[PDB]
Amino acid sequence: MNGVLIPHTPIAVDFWSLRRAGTARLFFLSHMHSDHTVGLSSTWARPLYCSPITAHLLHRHLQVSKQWIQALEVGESHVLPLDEIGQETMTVTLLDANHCPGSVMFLFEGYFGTILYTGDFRYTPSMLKEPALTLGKQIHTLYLDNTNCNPALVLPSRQEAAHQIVQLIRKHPQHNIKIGLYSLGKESLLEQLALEFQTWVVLSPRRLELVQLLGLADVFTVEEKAGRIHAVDHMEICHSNMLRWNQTHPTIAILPTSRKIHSSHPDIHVIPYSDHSSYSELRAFVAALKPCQVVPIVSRRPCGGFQDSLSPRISVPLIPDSVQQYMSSSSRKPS
Amino acid sequence: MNGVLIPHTPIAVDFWSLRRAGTARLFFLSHMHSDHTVGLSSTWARPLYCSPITAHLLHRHLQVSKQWIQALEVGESHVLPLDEIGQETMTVTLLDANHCPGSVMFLFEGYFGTILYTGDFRYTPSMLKEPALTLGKQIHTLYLDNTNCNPALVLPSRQEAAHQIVQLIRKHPQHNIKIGLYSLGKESLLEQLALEFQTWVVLSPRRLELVQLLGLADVFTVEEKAGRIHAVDHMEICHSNMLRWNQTHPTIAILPTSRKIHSSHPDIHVIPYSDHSSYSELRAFVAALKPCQVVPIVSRRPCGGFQDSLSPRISVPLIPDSVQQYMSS
Ligand SMILES: Nc1ncnc2c1ncn2[C@H]1C[C@H](O)[C@@H](COP(=O)(O)O)O1
Ligand SMILES: Nc1ncnc2c1ncn2[C@H]1C[C@H](O)[C@@H](COP(=O)(O)O)O1
Ligand SMILES: Nc1ncnc2c1ncn2[C@H]1C[C@H](O)[C@@H](COP(=O)(O)O)O1
Ligand SMILES: Nc1ncnc2c1ncn2[C@H]1C[C@H](O)[C@@H](COP(=O)(O)O)O1
Ligand SMILES: [Fe+3]
Ligand SMILES: [Fe+3]
Ligand code: NI
Ligand code: NI
Repeated sequence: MNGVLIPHTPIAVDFWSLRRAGTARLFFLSHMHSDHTVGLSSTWARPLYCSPITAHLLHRHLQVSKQWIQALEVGESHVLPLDEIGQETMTVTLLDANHCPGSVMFLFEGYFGTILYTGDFRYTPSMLKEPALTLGKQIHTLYLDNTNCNPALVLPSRQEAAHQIVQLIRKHPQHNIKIGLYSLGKESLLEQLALEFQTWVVLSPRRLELVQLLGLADVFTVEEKAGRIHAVDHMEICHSNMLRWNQTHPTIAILPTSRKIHSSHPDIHVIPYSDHSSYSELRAFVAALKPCQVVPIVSRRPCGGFQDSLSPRISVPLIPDSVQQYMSSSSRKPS
Repeated sequence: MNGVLIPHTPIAVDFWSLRRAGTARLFFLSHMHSDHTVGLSSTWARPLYCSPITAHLLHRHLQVSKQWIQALEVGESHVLPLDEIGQETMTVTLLDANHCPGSVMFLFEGYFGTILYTGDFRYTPSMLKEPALTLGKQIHTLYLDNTNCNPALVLPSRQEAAHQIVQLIRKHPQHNIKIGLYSLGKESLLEQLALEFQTWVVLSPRRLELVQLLGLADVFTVEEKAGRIHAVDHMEICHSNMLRWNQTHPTIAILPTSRKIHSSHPDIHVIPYSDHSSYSELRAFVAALKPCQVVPIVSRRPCGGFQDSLSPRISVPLIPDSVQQYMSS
């Protein structure tokens, strides 16, 4: 459950348990992976803000009512009220997180200072050239995707990992290729492979719907056996299924992931393609931004190595009177 | 972030992100409020021009190296180079902006024409008696503080608003008076209040340091409880602190500001003392200056109502060749 209640503010990100969101009033959704939507369902009855692709997927697959889903266009600043009359406001800018379709970071600006919240993301130098991040503003808290914050874990770039996958498939001209994925993500990798090997990617109807939003080449189909590359759920890649698949057609299987996965069959390949920043990329990202502090988004994973990258700490800003009133609840008063 | 890159020139004002300032070479700081120093810290390593009081404050609180700070005396014309071959120059005159300690307007003159850049300012008729503005020169672009440029927002003069505050404090002789302020500014109001009520103003050590530069009466102290008027950060004025303060001493709180703030406690008062020209003041200012063009400095806020006061436009002046080489990236 990798979401956050931002302290001293009415802001929640990827956090949907109202029982525990005592003072939260403004709700944000970075992307549609299940660990960022725990407790989010058709019963949701509060305004939430997200990217247009996330807004489409959220209504489509979790049946949150459209009236509560406020799509904000990525890369445009938006003013949002922090009290009942918009006396106090903040600016939020969504920025591409380069993690999966719809994934964004949130730059929050208001009485509380400047907060960058990465959500899940994969850093690239182009990120630091975003206009919203090139104005010299000091970031006070950086909420960081620390999924791969392990100095022992080295990863190639996505481009290099994709190259390794191309090299491997070239050695298997007569093989079907199972690509084991999560429900959302890596569609751009599927497109690169379909173009390289002049073949169709076979997908489920749910993933074909999503691909329509992405502006990718016309290389995807639901038609069974229409091409050599088959997008499958990552859990389907196992020894037992290799033995079933091979009764119809020679098959190899690829798990593009940073996770450490023992290969149980000679034709199952684990290749460290990743949609999260590597440790070295996190170090570059934080050293460039020099925030006053770093707070991990992923509670169960390590976060460290940025002590010498921080700017001098700043005192906790006072909450404006009007926002205090907005965050209050009659349930926390007597009578 | 209310700074500007003046187009067709190497001039920047209150604009410090170098990566955006590829062709800017002359940097100016109108005053030390944080929305005018976004990106300016001890990493700054270019010449920087400002008023003497701004220079003292910039080094003290942002740790810009003295070697980069070029204080220019207010009200004096200064010739500044626009290249590195001793050819093209401009003249800059700093004029009192009447906004806060150290605040200035910049009159720029050169190949680009005559540009008046107000920064933040509060207009007064004395402003127009400035010798630099009484020579009949035609201002081509007036960069204007449009914070309060709303025909519906009517404001008293600072003197009238101060009088309202005096009237309020007279009703509570047994009370401490919290005055919620920004980090810089309104020290003259604190002085007037201490003299009116024959008491001391309790300040932070930082603000006491600044007061030493202003030539104000010996009415300020950092000694706790040493007087009835307490300068506090404006964010501290809130319902919760009224309940805390009154457990020690009866307390009134005053927010001197033009912002529309709802009072959450009977004894919190918002009084429209402002350090920004009102709309009616902006109109008299522009109407007296008749610039070719008015460009707002506060892009997040509305600006208009001046087309009746503009002079006929002029074509974009040519950049001299030597200055292009200076600006080259
Ligand atoms: N702690 C945990 N438990 C179970 N399933 C999880 C967990 N974290 C992520 N996931 C699943 C959910 C997503 O569909 C997929 C990609 O998550 P990503 O975070 O982008 O790598 O991984
Ligand atoms: N041992 C283990 N158990 C459960 N989840 C794990 C484990 N190791 C990594 N992960 C998760 C972490 C990320 O959510 C995903 C890798 O993201 P990717 O884009 O695939 O690199 O796999
Ligand atoms: N857009 C914005 N965001 C956050 N804080 C701001 C902003 N504008 C001004 N300020 C703060 C900064 C100054 O210290 C104070 C007086 O600004 P003055 O411009 O003289 O009225 O108000
Ligand atoms: N709605 C709103 N939100 C945030 N800031 C605002 C708003 N309205 C005005 N202001 C700011 C603008 C100036 O910085 C300050 C007034 O300057 P002073 O000298 O205090 O009159 O208050
Ligand atoms: Fe996640
Ligand atoms: Fe300002
Ligand atoms: Ni994710
Ligand atoms: Ni100001």
